[PDB]
Amino acid sequence: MQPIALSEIVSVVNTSDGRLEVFGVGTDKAVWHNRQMAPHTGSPWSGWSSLKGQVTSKPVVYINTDGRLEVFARGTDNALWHIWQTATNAGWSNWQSLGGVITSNPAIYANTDGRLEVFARGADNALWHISQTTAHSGPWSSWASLNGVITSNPTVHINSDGRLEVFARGTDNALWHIWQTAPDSNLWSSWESLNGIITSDPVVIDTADGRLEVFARGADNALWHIWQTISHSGPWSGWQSLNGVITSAPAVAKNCDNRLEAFARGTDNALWHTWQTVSHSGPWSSWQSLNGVITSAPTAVRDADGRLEVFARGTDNALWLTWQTASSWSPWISLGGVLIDASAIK
Amino acid sequence: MQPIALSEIVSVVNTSDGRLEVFGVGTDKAVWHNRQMAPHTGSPWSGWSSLKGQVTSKPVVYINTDGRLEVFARGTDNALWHIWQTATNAGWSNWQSLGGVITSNPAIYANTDGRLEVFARGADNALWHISQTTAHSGPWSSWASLNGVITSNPTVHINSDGRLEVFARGTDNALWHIWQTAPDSNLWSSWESLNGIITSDPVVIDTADGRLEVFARGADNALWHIWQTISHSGPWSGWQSLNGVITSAPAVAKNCDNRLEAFARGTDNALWHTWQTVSHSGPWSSWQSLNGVITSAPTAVRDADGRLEVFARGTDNALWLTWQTASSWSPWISLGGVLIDASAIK
Ligand SMILES: OC[C@H]1O[C@@H](O)[C@H](O)[C@@H](O)[C@H]1O
Ligand SMILES: OC[C@H]1O[C@@H](O)[C@H](O)[C@@H](O)[C@H]1O
Ligand SMILES: OC[C@H]1O[C@@H](O)[C@H](O)[C@@H](O)[C@H]1O
Ligand SMILES: OC[C@H]1O[C@@H](O)[C@H](O)[C@@H](O)[C@H]1O
Ligand SMILES: OC[C@H]1O[C@@H](O)[C@H](O)[C@@H](O)[C@H]1O
Ligand SMILES: OC[C@H]1O[C@@H](O)[C@H](O)[C@@H](O)[C@H]1O
Ligand SMILES: [Cl-]
Ligand SMILES: [Cl-]
Ligand SMILES: [Cl-]
Ligand SMILES: [Cl-]
Ligand SMILES: [Cl-]
Ligand SMILES: [Cl-]
Ligand SMILES: [Cl-]
Ligand SMILES: [Cl-]
Ligand SMILES: [Mg+2]
Ligand SMILES: [Mg+2]
Repeated sequence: MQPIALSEIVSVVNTSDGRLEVFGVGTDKAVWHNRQMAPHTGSPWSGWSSLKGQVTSKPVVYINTDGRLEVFARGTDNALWHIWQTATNAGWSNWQSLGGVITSNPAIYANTDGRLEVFARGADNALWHISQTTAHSGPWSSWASLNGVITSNPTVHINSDGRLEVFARGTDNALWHIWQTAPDSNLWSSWESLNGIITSDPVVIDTADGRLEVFARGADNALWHIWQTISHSGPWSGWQSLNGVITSAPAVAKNCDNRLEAFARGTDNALWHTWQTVSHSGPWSSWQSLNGVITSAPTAVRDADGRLEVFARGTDNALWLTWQTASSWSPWISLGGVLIDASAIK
Repeated sequence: MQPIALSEIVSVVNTSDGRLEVFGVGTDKAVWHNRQMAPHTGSPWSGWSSLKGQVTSKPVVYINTDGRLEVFARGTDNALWHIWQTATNAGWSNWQSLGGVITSNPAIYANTDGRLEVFARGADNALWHISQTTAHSGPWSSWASLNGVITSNPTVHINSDGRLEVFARGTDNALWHIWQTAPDSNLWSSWESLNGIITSDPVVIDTADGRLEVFARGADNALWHIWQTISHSGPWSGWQSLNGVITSAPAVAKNCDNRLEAFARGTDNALWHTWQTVSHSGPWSSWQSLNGVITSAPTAVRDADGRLEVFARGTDNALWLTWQTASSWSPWISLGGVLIDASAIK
């Protein structure tokens, strides 16, 4: 490679053959990726290679329901572009334009019928969407708006009953959401407020008991969360603080026992974390340090051995990596590269 | 409730809200079920209640891609019948016939497009299939044959690239298989032999690195296995023994770190098990005893806390249950009921 709260520097996925693979942007605006040779914690890595392209957003990988990876990014023309594996353990297509004019990172999820649907902000700050017309396949539909006025990147997650739901910060800095009223459809609710005051993009997970749960940095730079009180349904809970003082977006992942764990940069620029204790319904630990000096939010993912691995940019712009060991966490190691923050909303 | 190697006595699922739920048959041939109140190991259970019906196969539950449970069973007329939740956290439809004449338990899997496809043996011992025409929905297609001559219940599993693949014992007692050549299609291979000599139904998993792997009791009543050597592809490995002397079908589940674990009844009628050590690519432990006196194969499943829970019938015909603890395994507890072995092939 050539020499809102702060964003994640990469998009990551645990692939259909149990390998972690990360996607980032270099100084000349190409998308690069790096992947484990082997499905295990501490595997050697491929090194960075270029998928080319010229991007003005975070590149966002999603796995099709046939296992083919696909990467979505905004182009220098502000259209949505994508590139995909032509077969599950094979090479990549060329970049192709899906048109439109977008003003955020793209957010992607599979409908229950295997059709990817992509969400992105438009020039008037409304939310727009486009989708595959058949399972993991073009042609794509035409773009349409779900309205709203949003001031963060959008985040999408499917409910435990198959209904897509999108979250985003509003002009007032509250968290807003909107949802399919039926799976696989274009029947959507009105936008509704979940109040609060957020200063990062929202991070969304579906818990082990089927409740959507949203994490976000608050006005006070603590980590807050809120959730559906019953499976795939409102009413929502109150906003609740998980404390901390954080200087980047939060990342959240599930341990293999479904204990949630949140990661974020601290006031000392180290990686900090907090996790549920004992089980997925337990209380949260105090924030604790994983050291390092990082220049992006962290990106967390669970690997094929069931361990959380966390990636973050260093002061040198290389991507570094630390992972859970039986005892503790490993010392940071460098994967090299020279990565830039290409987020469409900063 | 009213007062090949041996089969499993129940079908089990970890539901979309993290609850285990089991389905069995009573003396009067109705399908009954029992489920955890709460998404945790050692949760209280509902007790047994009847979904009615009159069945002559194991009832087999599958979770639609919108989270609705659906149960498939052969009727006393030898047709395939089914019943489904009308909404993800709600009640059940009535039993409805999908017609045909079948001579095995049904085997079910979701295509990459969300369409359930059901496989079952016919009156000439060929394999037949029928499917939903749209994602998690009727109407259903008409029945069609994939030929072959089979002498065990069939087992289906999707490859890590979205291709369905069906396994079954042949007239010669070898393991045979057949596969989609493309996802979501009716384009299937010829039947092909994987040789060996098997004396149970095949049990199939997809490993953490995307390889199908099949377990079966051998001629010598040891547990054998065989696998794809690369992700979603032949060539297959040699048959390899995991030893043991087993008096029921094997059940296999993944620990939350992806270590495979096999369970089966022993010569002393206790539950025995063997597991991969250290990680998902590790070697297998020696067989060890979990006690009990059981009158069916075990049924294994991983719960919402990431623990394996194992169910088996007792000498009294109640369903008993034991689960992993931090240290060890819990003492057997009774869930009651009076369950019969209704398997269409014994
Ligand atoms: O040509 C449009 C492309 O759309 C992608 O989303 C799909 O994964 C590709 O297979 C191709 O159809
Ligand atoms: O808060 C009310 C709404 O909550 C949403 O999260 C849910 O998807 C809707 O179906 C409705 O329940
Ligand atoms: O460093 C201490 C902590 O590390 C976390 O990742 C893990 O979830 C906790 O169980 C505890 O081990
Ligand atoms: O009426 C046919 C039924 O087929 C089931 O497989 C489906 O889950 C039901 O919703 C219903 O369509
Ligand atoms: O053994 C040869 C075959 O093995 C199957 O398991 C696989 O699904 C096929 O695509 C082909 O590779
Ligand atoms: O009883 C001893 C064994 O129990 C198994 O279920 C588990 O996979 C092993 O890790 C070991 O604990
Ligand atoms: Cl570059
Ligand atoms: Cl707009
Ligand atoms: Cl999630
Ligand atoms: Cl930068
Ligand atoms: Cl009964
Ligand atoms: Cl037939
Ligand atoms: Cl599996
Ligand atoms: Cl019986
Ligand atoms: Mg994977
Ligand atoms: Mg579940």
